[PDB]
Amino acid sequence: MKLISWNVNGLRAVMRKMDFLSYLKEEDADIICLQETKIQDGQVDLQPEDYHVYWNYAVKKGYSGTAVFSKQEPLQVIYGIGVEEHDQEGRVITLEFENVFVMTVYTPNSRRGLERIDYRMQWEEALLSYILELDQKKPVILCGDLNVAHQEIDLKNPKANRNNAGFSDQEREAFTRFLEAGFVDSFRHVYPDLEGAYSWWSYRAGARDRNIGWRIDYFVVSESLKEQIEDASISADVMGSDHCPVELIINI
Ligand SMILES: [Ca+2]
Ligand SMILES: [Ca+2]
Ligand SMILES: [Ca+2]
Repeated sequence: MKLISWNVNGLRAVMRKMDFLSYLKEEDADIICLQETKIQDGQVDLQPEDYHVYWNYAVKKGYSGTAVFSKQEPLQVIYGIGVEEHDQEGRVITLEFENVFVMTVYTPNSRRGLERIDYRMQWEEALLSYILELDQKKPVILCGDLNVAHQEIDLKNPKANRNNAGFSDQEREAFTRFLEAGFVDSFRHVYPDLEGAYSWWSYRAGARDRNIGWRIDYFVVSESLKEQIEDASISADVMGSDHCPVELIINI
């Protein structure tokens, strides 16, 4: 099956910049996950043919939010994790299929100067525990903007970002704990040493052209699905957001 994950930096914004409906037709993926939709109700017309669509909205307007587009209807859809403090921002959607869970996550940002790192650490613990509960039942495919560049190879300038959101020791260690719990970073499984492979760049003039980026978008799979990974990629040519889509071809 073919899966795509994309932080769109606002569904209304992405759709003003690129033909999103045409993009979905072109790629013809089985599942497409979006992060940072920044919508409520009742704000945009996104009823594409060929897809069952599931939306998770934040209580605060023009902020966060996620969506999952699926060709096949899932057995169940679960919104959030069942903890009030972690379910106010439309960040998590889990789809249950016969043999696998497919989930999307838009991880809370630690904010400038790591001022909200304490919440990010509590979020990482709560989400990992939830994912582990799913994994005890069926293998898990997680995708999304995890707001972390795991290793020094995951960003252009690691030495200028040790104390910045997305590259603190605390965020890097939380991603390590996630993999150590029995999970695989699909892109790194296919390309363990590949440098310069990024999914986000500043919008600042020249930054993307010069590839000054970070890899903060992932497809993380249960270790048992490792052998099922056909391909993992970063669609750097796709314009419309500050991030580009990430993709996974997996047999399940
Ligand atoms: Ca954004
Ligand atoms: Ca069966
Ligand atoms: Ca190097």
